[PDB]
Amino acid sequence: LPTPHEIRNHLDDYVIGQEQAKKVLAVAVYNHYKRLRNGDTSNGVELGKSNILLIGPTGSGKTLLAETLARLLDVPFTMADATTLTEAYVGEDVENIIQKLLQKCDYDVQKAQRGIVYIDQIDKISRKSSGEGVQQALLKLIEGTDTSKILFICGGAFAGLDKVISHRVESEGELLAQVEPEDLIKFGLIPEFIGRLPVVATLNELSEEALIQILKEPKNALTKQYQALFNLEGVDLEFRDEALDAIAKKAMARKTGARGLRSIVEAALLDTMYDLPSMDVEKVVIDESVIDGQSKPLLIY
Amino acid sequence: LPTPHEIRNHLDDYVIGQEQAKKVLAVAVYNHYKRLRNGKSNILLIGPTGSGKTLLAETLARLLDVPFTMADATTLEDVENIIQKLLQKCDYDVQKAQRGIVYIDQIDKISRGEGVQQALLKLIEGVDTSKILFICGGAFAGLDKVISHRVSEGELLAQVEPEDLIKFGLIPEFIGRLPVVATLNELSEEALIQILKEPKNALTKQYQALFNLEGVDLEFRDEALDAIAKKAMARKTGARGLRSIVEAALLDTMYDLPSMEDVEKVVIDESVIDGQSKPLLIY
Amino acid sequence: LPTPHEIRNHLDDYVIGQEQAKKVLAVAVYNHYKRLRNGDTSNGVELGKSNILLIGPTGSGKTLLAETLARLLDVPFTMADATTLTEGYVGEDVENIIQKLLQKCDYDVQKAQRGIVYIDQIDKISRSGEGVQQALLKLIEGTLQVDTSKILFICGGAFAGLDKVISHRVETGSDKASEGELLAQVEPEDLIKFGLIPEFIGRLPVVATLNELSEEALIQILKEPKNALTKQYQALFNLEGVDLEFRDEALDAIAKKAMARKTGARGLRSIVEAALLDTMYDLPSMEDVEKVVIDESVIDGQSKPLLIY
Amino acid sequence: SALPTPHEIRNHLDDYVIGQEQAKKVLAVAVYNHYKRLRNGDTSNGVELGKSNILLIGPTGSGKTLLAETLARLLDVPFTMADATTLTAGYVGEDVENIIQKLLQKCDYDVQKAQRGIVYIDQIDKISRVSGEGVQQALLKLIEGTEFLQVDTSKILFICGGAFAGLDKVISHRVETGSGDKASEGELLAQVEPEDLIKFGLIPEFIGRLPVVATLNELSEEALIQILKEPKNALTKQYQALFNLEGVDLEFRDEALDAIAKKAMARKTGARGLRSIVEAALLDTMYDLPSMEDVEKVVIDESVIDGQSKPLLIYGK
Amino acid sequence: PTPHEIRNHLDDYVIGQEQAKKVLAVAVYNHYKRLRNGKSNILLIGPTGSGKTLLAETLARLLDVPFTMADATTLTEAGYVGEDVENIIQKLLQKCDYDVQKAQRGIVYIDQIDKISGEGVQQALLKLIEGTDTSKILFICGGAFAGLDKVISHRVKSDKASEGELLAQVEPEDLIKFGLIPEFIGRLPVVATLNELSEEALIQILKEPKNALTKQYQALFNLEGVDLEFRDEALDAIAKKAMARKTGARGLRSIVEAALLDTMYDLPSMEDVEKVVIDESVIDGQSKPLLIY
Amino acid sequence: LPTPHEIRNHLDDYVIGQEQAKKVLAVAVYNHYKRLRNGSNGVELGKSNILLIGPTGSGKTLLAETLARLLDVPFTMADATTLTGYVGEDVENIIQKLLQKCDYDVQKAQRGIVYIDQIDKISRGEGVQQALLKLIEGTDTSKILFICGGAFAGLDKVISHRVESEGELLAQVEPEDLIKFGLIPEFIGRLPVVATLNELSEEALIQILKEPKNALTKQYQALFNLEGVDLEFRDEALDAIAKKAMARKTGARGLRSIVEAALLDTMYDLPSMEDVEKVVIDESVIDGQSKPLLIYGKPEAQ
Repeated sequence: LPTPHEIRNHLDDYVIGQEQAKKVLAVAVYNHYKRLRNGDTSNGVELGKSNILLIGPTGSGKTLLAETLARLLDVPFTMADATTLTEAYVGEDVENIIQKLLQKCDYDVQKAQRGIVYIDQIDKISRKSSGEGVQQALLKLIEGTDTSKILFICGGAFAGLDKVISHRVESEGELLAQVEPEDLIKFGLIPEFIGRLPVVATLNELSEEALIQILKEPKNALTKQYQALFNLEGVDLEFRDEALDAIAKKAMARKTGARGLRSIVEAALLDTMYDLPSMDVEKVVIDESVIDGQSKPLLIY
Repeated sequence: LPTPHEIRNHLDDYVIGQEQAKKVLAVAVYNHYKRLRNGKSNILLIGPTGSGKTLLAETLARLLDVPFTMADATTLEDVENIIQKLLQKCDYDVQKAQRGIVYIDQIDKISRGEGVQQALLKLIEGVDTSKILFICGGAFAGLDKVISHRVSEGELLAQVEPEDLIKFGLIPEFIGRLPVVATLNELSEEALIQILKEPKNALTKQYQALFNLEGVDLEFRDEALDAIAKKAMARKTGARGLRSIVEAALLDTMYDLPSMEDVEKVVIDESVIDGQSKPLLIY
Repeated sequence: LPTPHEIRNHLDDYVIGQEQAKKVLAVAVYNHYKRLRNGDTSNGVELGKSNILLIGPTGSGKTLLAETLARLLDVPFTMADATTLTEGYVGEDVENIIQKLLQKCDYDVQKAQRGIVYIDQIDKISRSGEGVQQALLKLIEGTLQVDTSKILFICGGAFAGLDKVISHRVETGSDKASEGELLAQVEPEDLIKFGLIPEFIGRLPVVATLNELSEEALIQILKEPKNALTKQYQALFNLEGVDLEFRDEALDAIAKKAMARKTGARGLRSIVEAALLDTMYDLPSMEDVEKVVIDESVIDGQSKPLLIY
Repeated sequence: SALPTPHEIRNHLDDYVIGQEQAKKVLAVAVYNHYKRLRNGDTSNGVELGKSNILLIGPTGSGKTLLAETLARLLDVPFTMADATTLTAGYVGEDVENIIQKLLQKCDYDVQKAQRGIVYIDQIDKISRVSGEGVQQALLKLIEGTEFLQVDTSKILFICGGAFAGLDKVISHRVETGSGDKASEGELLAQVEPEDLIKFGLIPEFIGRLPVVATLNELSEEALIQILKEPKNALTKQYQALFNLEGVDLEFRDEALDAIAKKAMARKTGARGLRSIVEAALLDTMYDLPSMEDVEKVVIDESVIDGQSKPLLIYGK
Repeated sequence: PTPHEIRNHLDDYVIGQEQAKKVLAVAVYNHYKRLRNGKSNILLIGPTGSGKTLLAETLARLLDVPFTMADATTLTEAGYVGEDVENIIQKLLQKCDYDVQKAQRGIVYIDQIDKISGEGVQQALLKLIEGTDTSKILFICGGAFAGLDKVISHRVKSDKASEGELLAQVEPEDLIKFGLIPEFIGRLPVVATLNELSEEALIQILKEPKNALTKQYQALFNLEGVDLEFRDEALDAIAKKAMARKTGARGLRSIVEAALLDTMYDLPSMEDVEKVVIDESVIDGQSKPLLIY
Repeated sequence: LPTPHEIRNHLDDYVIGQEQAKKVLAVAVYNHYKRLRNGSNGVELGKSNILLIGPTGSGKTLLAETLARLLDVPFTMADATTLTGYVGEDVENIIQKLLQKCDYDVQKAQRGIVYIDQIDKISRGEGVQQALLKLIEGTDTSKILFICGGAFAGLDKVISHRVESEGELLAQVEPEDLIKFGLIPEFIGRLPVVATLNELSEEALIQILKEPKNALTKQYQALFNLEGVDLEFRDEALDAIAKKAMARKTGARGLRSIVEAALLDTMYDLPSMEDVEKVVIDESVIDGQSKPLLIYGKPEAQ
């Protein structure tokens, strides 16, 4: 098994920032499978399963984190939506997420027990005051009937949670750290459900400096990918710092997070990529070319 | 023998606050044994987890030198096992056994357990399980809301009525056997402390087993457990906020533990409440 | 066997009011056991078993009535809650009722067949709850090896909603006399619209309605029954060598307050105990001759009981 | 032994049920053919015999339920009732098996007897068309066939009774659309075709399994009267036997019986509301009867419909 | 044969449906005309017993071309549907004498395609319409489409629109909303509609199918040791009455059961050799079936 | 390889309008195969599957088939509706149907293009998105290009609810807009390239009837040609067909049904008469009133 140190390190390669949330997941995950290999019992005491609750803005990395730690653990992974299952056959449907897990699991019961399950938009199922019924149906899953062995991760934006925390205690990232199970209670989640989610991870909103960092530093960074594309044409693609900043700015205005990044970049390079193979030594993308879209990239011969 | 005045006085030494609940327990208990000495009233404890429910029960049993036994509704013929468990601590003396006290925890959990209510009810009535006093504790997390709807949370509990319990999930015949109802508003620091270490699945025990897989011995100093309870009462989350407090104090330690060779680890309070110092590491 | 007349007379001693319902029960009961003694068959035709359905507000005497008529017939009695039957199929729960009957019956099959079974809160299972009606329905008919046929079944229920559906039907293509007068017009189909299945209602031919207890009734309940609250507390204060007296105005005040809460005779004890709590607490530490509870002490709770030395 | 001819089966139905001659003729044939098929086997000869489950259509309290119970009795065959509204969640298919185990219980756990058994589903019109429709399809798997007995629900006979309040109108509209004679429910229920059930809410594949359709005529005043005295377990006979244990002779003037019927028609409960009407009229009498010395008691219509007068008491001994 | 000639020959086998016969004539002619010179597939939409199957079988005879029938329901709900596909081809090859040439000229009729909209079958069945060579053969898909008439109405003139006319306004989009996949409909460019039932089809339904009503009742009467016979005129009278009610093949059983009800009732109480059902017994219901001792 | 310039030029010949969508496809396609040929340098290039968003009969399917032809690459179609239990066998079936037209060659198969129609239909079905998602990545289905077309009738409204003509609005489309529509995040992330199609103009419909290689007019003219007859469509007639096609809003789809109806009678009794040529006017099409004009070849008669 990989030490929490190792797991976090490999998470740093797929996700930028969120160091705290990653440290948490690393430990929660490590202890989880460490329990399975040794058995829930022993020694004279029954260890407790520790399902995870991911709390962060949309486009923060919640889903990616889940998919990633499943990959670096060569463990079968499956996604599900709390809203898609919110209304339906009812709870009978919830068992189907197991057959979807079994499918990617090759029908092997042992690997399936190792599997990880990510439930998205769990904050949506809580009543604003049918959705609550789902929490209880999905609650039966969390315990087991065996769904016990498998790890459950539940992500959500929790837009309102931010306010109730400020209210109870009377700085966005700071407030999230102060979150308590009772705060989720006032949000709409039932006590018996939250008790099944002991491990609570908070994800900070991406900074303008973060987006910039995401554009160039990751191994699969957008800039690196396009530079490699322009590289096949024998052309050298260069992004000015001011340009990267301009992209981030525009990405925050749309509040899509790191998601709207690629769409912004591809649009700024669309024209260039089109008539490139029919003509250069290198091409330079300035902020005037990105945010304004008025000027075409600089062409060097 | 002990007057209600005297009984409450002795209760004040074991639990703090809850003057009303204690006044009620004193009278209920006094009347119960007073009717036995001269030859059908029980108690229902409603309060948050860690409010002293269990302690109060255990206490009034001690100050009455009467055999005491606990039982959990979650584990409810195990019914007859509660009497033989009472008989064991009773030395198998039928007389002392009938004077015995029985505390049932988490009865609010069995209110949809409904088949348990009837089975547990036959006991309350009537070894003749008629003379023994029954005290049933429960959190009743939902009861606070139904009382409000019947038309803050502390004053509301005072207005609780058997009908409210009916809407909660308790059957009429069961509630009729629990005429006396006492409510609690505050948690007991000592209770929380007790919860952290004494239960079979106590937090401390769980983490000790976790650290055990690493071949490391985890030790909680008493001062530490008390610092955890204190903080838990400041947030008024009850026994719920306990785990979140403990995990946070052990988070760092759990992270870089599998990468070092330690004999044992000691969590002092300065590590918990202050969070300023890391646990002590012994090689 | 005691004539229906005699049965009703002995019910008058344990229950206050409800003269109509008691007349019904008396007849139903009398006919039931009269059938068992002569056999369901004969002569050339099969008599029909007549289980009862009690419909009345909470704390009106439904349970007491059942318990009582069991006593004055020296017949084994057992209680059960329809709610407990819902918590799956509970075929074992359903049959559990019989072994609990057998226990109080001394394991005697004959006495068990004579037994009476009261199911409380049946209105609660009206349309997992339905499944219970059907499972409980198998009981009513019959199958320890004991046959549940011979045994009488009484099913009580508040039926809060029933009052409205009867009005919706009996209305005229308002106002209705009263809740009690409306209950009298109750019909098997009205129970149908409430949530009870036809096959179940057909097994409950005898329908008895209970009117809300009067303030004068509540007062009567506080002092006249053998186990009256006032008598119980007077005996309690008696152990301390003190004489407890309730002024008539006080008993009235208790009733008044009990009707405001609409708990019926149920909320009586909680009211009385609250008024005497303080007094019971510091009583064993003082020397009094007697104590007097006035209406100012009960309804207002502002003044403490009068202490005589 | 030998099976009872349709003739014989109808004759014995006459003893327990008043009127409904046509319906009874139908059920008789449907039932006779059913068990004749089981004895001979579904296979052969050179052709596959078709199972013929029955669909009872009649107003509430018209004898649908009784008719089912009866033909079961006179065929010494295990019988079980079920309610369609109970099945209509997802554990309906499980409760389906519960109908079989409830049959098995009364069957003495014998697989052969169970296969002969009869199953009556009440209020099928209630589940008409999404959650209700699903049940039709879940109950439809039953009709065909598949602590477990592993028996095939095929062999057993299925009867499905329902009021079909709206069905009366849709049939009229089908006939009204073309050729827009007296409306008469009777000359309409007889005209009903499977497609009419379709427009009502029943799925095609379901109706196809209910090939035999027996309709029940609304009870006349005369029928009710006839029901109160002529059947073997008639109300009057039952009460007369009750009053007989007291050594008293109970008599119902014909005038009383009609007054009961009238009142029963006003409530439109059918034969159901009959017992309730009668017991209310004899309640007082039954109460103070055991405490007095009478020769006989006479119930007049003034005692029933008006309830103002108590029964006439004759003294003798 | 010219489309003129083809229609003329179709008139001799089926009555009415002049329009659908005109379309079929053109679709068929164009299909084989393109083959001779080296996807004009047909979709039949009509109530059950309108002649859909008869039409397909007929134009196959008048073109001396191998014909084969298939049921979409047999294929559905299985993974061996793709294999049963080749089974349709080998079934076509058998009646074709295993001559590849004649096989490619063959016609294939798929019945109850509206039933599968089953959607995994549309795809499986689609790969056939295209080609592997199942390209040259003509495909005709029949269906009742009971729900289709309603979606066309909703798709949206005074005095409303007759059902026989509403179907003439059918469009591929309407089929889409019905349940058929776009790629499947695109392979069935030719759509023919029928407004009238076929007396001859219904008659055919009463006696020829393996589970035919007449066969069923004959077996029932067989258990009594009685021989039940249906005179041709009787079967005809049943069909007629069935068309007046426009219930289709559905209203057949109800008609037959009524004509045999009395007889079935008092049959087990008498000793007969056989029983004959005439049209006077069916349509008029005035005379009881006829009893040979 | 063909430059995006060249690819777009050849698309112009088969598809009318959609200049923007075709510019996008050209780039996406070009970069895709350019990646396969080269596999570097020190960074991993990202596969760029395409998501076609446009009304029915706008050219989505045609575009896909076309760029497959002008790249001599195996092509296969599939419908997201047929994919809706798990249908793991259906999902992989798309591969064997691709292998069939691919001649069982693994290399050509990796080059293949796959078009999934009606993806908007399976929007939150979700299970299919995830099963189809495993495809997009690879298990190798990685090398092959995926194009997913959909009408997204509701998408137009949600975009307006956020951004607050139809074609101008589609240009403002964002991955989050698809999210609110019903598509799962992990699926949209696999569809980086988004192309929007404009509604076709009447001039376009007219252009589609006569100019494409498989144009309807050409197909029927070849049909009438086997009878030795010359079929001619008057400009006014082609215009009348387009008009009627726009009234039904079926797009280029309802074109054939319109044309076939106008030539039905004629095709029926044609093989039974001796004509030189046939002229279809706008009166015969939009009105359905007058039969086509029949011109008789010189006898022949004697």
